[PDB]
Amino acid sequence: QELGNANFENFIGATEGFSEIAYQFTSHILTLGYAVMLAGLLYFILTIKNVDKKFQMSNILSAVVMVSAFLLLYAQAQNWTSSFTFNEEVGRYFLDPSGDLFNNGYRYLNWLIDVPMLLFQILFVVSLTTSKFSSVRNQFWFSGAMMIITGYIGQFYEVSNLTAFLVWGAISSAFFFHILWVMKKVINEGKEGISPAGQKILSNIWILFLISWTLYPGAYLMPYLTGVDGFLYSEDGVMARQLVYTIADVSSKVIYGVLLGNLAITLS
Amino acid sequence: QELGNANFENFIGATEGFSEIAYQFTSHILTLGYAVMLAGLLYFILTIKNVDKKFQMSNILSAVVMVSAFLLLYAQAQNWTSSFTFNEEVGRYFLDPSGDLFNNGYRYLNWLIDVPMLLFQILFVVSLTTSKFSSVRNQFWFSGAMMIITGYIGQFYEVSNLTAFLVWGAISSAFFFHILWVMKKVINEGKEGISPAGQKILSNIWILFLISWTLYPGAYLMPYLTGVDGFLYSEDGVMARQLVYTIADVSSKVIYGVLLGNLAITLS
Amino acid sequence: QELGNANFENFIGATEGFSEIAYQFTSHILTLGYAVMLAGLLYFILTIKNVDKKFQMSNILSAVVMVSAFLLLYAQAQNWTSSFTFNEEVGRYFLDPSGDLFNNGYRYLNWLIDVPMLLFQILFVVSLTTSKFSSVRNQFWFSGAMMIITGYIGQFYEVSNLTAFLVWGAISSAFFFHILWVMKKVINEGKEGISPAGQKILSNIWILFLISWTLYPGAYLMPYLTGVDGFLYSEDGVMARQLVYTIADVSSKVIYGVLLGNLAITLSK
Amino acid sequence: QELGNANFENFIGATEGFSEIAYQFTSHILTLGYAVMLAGLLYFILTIKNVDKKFQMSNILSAVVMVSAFLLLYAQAQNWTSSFTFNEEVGRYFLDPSGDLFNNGYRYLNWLIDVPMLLFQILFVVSLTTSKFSSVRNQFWFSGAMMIITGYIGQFYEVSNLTAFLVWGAISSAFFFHILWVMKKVINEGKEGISPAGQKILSNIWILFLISWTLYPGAYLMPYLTGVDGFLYSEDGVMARQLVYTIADVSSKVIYGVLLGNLAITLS
Amino acid sequence: QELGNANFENFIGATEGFSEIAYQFTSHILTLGYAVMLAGLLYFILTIKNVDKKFQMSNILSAVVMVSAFLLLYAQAQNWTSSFTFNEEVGRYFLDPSGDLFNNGYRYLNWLIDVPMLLFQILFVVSLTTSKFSSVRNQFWFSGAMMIITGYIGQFYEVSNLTAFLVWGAISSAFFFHILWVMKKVINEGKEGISPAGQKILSNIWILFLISWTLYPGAYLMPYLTGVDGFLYSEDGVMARQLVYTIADVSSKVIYGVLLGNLAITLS
Ligand SMILES: CCCCCCCC/C=C/CCCCCCCC(=O)O
Ligand SMILES: CCCCCCCCCCCCCCCCCCCC
Ligand code: NA
Ligand code: NA
Ligand code: NA
Ligand code: NA
Ligand code: NA
Repeated sequence: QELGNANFENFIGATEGFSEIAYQFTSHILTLGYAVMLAGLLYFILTIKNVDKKFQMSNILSAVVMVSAFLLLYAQAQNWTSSFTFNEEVGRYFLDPSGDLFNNGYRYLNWLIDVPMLLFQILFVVSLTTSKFSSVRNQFWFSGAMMIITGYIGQFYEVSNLTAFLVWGAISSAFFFHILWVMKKVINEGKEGISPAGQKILSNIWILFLISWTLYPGAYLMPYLTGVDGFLYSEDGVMARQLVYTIADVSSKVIYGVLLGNLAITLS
Repeated sequence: QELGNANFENFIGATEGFSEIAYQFTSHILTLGYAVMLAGLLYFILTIKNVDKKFQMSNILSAVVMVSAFLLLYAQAQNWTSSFTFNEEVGRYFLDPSGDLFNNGYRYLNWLIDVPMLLFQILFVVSLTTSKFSSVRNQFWFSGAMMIITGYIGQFYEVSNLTAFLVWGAISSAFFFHILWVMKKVINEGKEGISPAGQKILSNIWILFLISWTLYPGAYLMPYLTGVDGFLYSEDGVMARQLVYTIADVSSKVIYGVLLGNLAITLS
Repeated sequence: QELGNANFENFIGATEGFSEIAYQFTSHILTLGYAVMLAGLLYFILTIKNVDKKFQMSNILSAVVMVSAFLLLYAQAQNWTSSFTFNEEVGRYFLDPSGDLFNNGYRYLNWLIDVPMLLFQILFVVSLTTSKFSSVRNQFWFSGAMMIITGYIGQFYEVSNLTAFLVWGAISSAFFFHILWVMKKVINEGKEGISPAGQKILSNIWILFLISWTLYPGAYLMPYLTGVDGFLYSEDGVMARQLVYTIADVSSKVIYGVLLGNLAITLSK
Repeated sequence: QELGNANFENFIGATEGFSEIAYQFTSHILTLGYAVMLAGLLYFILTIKNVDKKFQMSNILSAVVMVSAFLLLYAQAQNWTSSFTFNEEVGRYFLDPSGDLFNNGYRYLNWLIDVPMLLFQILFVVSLTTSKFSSVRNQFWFSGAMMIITGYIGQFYEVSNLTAFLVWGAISSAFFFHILWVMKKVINEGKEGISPAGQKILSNIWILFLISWTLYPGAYLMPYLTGVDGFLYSEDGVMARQLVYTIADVSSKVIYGVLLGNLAITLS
Repeated sequence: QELGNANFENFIGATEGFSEIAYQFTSHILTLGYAVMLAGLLYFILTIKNVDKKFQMSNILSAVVMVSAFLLLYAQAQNWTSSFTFNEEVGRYFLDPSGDLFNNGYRYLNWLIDVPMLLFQILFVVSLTTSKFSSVRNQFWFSGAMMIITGYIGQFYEVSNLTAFLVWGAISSAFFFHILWVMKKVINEGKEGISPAGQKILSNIWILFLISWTLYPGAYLMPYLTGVDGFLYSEDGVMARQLVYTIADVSSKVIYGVLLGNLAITLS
């Protein structure tokens, strides 16, 4: 069977197949994913009037991200269930090519919305002391775009060409480190001239940002984190990857948005 | 045939099949389920301005839960109809593997939204006395998560491994008892310093909470409540399980939310 | 072919099949059905601020009913088209078992929302005199639930067991008569102490309620209203049943809601 | 092949089939149709507060019509694509019976919403002089209903029985002429006691009403407007019918609604 | 195989087929497309109260365009996935005629909404000096309609008849040049008598308009921009065409709308 430049989920699905637990769990975690985003959308719209006019752009950009996340995770949930079909003889779900191959790439291109907006929205709550608003925004947007596009190219080769996969991943990581650098500056300048309560929240935001954003490259490498022919190059790795994505999505978008809202309230 | 770690609905559907009444009833009760949640969503949004600003977070969290419940029950209703197909020769609906196996697990993972939010929202209406807000919240959220996750693991073995099914269920019950304990404290502290009218409503809320939340473990054990090869290990048990879930869902989310709203009005 | 405890639509569909007119008409009337409910939802939300705060719960409960009706009629419309497939050799639509058997039961269980809310909402516009609010509400809700549940059980036997069908229908009718009784009291007490304009509207509401609610038991008996092998035990009866349901749904929910809104306006300052 | 009392689209689709242009164009025009209605819905809701309270019922009834039109045109667009399937051997789309026969009847029954509401809404903007509000409303609603129902019956026989088709069409036309008569009176009385600017708009509304409403009977006769076995009794007539419907739908509902709104602003 | 007057995507899909990257990328870019439009819809509605009453029509028309774009790009995304199916023997996606042929024509007919509204909305923010409002509007609407209709006819022949394709394209370009002419005048008159800030934004709007609108004819010619049997007459050209459309859609509708909103704020 010829799959070409396809994600490893298809190789596991085409050879070993997926147990009821592996298939159902992946279906459930992706379903919880889009449910959280639509719930978040409602929360961000309904709490818009809870902060001063100047901070409301944060709620609006959170809502924008929720729409992106909901549509993508909904599409990705349908893509999962249509790509793997139950075989009654062996009692496992195997690649059903009529449903198309499964691809994580859907997520990557929608990050062209999420990443720029998530980085932009904090600049509407915090006050910079040294750094220029337009300069920070432009660095976030340029590095964000390059990080996503290079990673998008890389993930197509996660099985067909391990070398390209790692090189593109490495280039992508360079832009990621730059984003972490600039965000650290923004957090530090943001802490200057606000109440200790506000400073505590910004500290929490930095930890959340650091861990949640790092999970994405984790999901990228997931199948190989226990090396070639490891425990994770199986249905277990498939489950782990989608679980990690869902934890990252909720943390980086919904919880991040809630914390920014709480900061906005303390500064109001 | 080989089903593996699948819910008992699939075993009944694969062997005996479902009569028109059993199949249609299950379809109708799940349809009523999601209809009630979307109707509730509209009610909670439209009555937001009927309570003082400080109580409006209760309406908002009810709305959040309604979105979760609607999406899940809608998906679960489609999963039911796609998993069982009519056999014209015998006049019964049999497992159709091309629609995937039916799994109640969808509900469990969405409880990661419902349970934490349902427990949290009462803390925006009642005033604690001796207990700390953050302490009660953290206990609810930790015990809630552990209760759900342990039960989620257990239900995959309700047929393939009765021992694992009961052990995980037992561990889950421990966390359930802790939640009941903390909620009892919250209700008692909540009754302190409010009108007898408010105290009457809180008393009703406690009864509703107790009965409605107990129905869930009831649904878990349903197939075995009349022992192995009992009256309930049949299409009758399948009907009973989904009926009990629907009664529990409407009571625990919609009716609970309405009572909290009425309490909020009394305190306004 | 073995169908069991199935609605008569499936027996006609499995034996005679449906002409283009019968199949298309049923599809069109169910489509109009859900379209009216979504349009009504928008109307009730957009006119909320046209009445005093105390009457706004009427608009809200109308909206709640519209959501229920829309979702159910939309589902029922899809169920119809998926259950009957065209046979090119004879030019008729026949039962397609892969789409599931057609069942009217979907409606019945959603009435557990509609009936209680429709009866409850009038108590937010009219003022009772000799009757207690909680007492009337409880009678409406208990009798409403029993009426629906008994009818739901009955309709599964409309072909497989005519006796069970009629017995459950009869029991259901008892609870229906009780509802009509209580509603009559509510209308009379509602007329007391309001302008003749308001009394006129309440009179219209009573007529609408009486006719529209009676259509439902009419739809129940439809296949047998011309006897066991009659004109109506055909695709004509299938068309008639869904037509009557749609007329009853629009009248009992949408038009009823509009009249209550107009009453609320007349009582408003 | 036996089709019975079916629309002529099915006869062309079953014999000649449809070229890529004919099939795609019909799909595109119906898609544009429902897109316009959802866009209009948004416009009528967002401009509600642009007119005095007394004229807002016009926006509300426009919105009601948009919901009707959107749902129907969306359904009709799906019905078209599911009823005709590509034959790779000859490169044309042929009747696919598994998708059901195509029927324009969907439109007719939804006119039971559109026609009464479109006629009613003008009575909330203009002031009658000689005529009674209730009398005009009742004539519009009775004649509207009879016009639609008689036409609905007629269109089922547009191929199977040309005589019935024309007789029902003729009876329907009688009720149409009555509506045109009453609307003319309403326009004239509406012009009395308003600014020349308002009178100009009412003049435009009358022209729009006359042309747009006449297109519907045009669509009815379309297949026979060049006689039996004419140029239009082909895929060309199929294209022309759906094009004319779309032009009529946009003009009679959306543009009509906009003009009434502009009149309401002039009178505010 | 006989395709007739079909888009070149179908010819590549029927002969060479599409690699995983080509098929997935096209699916991802179209998905990002509709996601951006629904996110934009939310942004334009939520920021309506950020500008003076007289400028709010701009937000409303942006919202109207977003509804059009969302519905069309959503439909086009579904059309793409249903028209090409994976062949497990060769590992490529081939034309699946049961899903209908793919056609870009969907976009063209929805431009009958987008183009007129995009050109109209700027006239609600800028003040004309020498030019008459009604005159400019009428020229935009007439030339817009003719540009779209002529291009719509042309694209059906992009493979079956290269001559017709180029002639209709040329006629269409004439109307395009007229639009560019009128828009240049509007921008110049708009710049007269407003703040430096306002003039800067109008300058940006003109550049964005010029580049973004030119991309559309670029997408039209895409398959032949490297001559007959060139590098772009392949799956690479298919990818490039949909990519260019998506860049043009986001720029011409969303970014254009945001800039107009920012101009409205500076003038408020
Ligand atoms: C598929 C159904 C899911 C519906 C949920 C989608 C959410 C989109 C937002 C809609 C609700 C927001 C309405 C604005 C709040 C009104 C404020 C108020 O009434 O006080
Ligand atoms: C591929 C590009 C994705 C970007 C589009 C995201 C969705 C549209 C939302 C628009 C975002 C606007 C950003 C705010 C502009 C700041 C202007 C200042 C106002 C005071
Ligand atoms: Na599957
Ligand atoms: Na089924
Ligand atoms: Na069908
Ligand atoms: Na087709
Ligand atoms: Na495909």
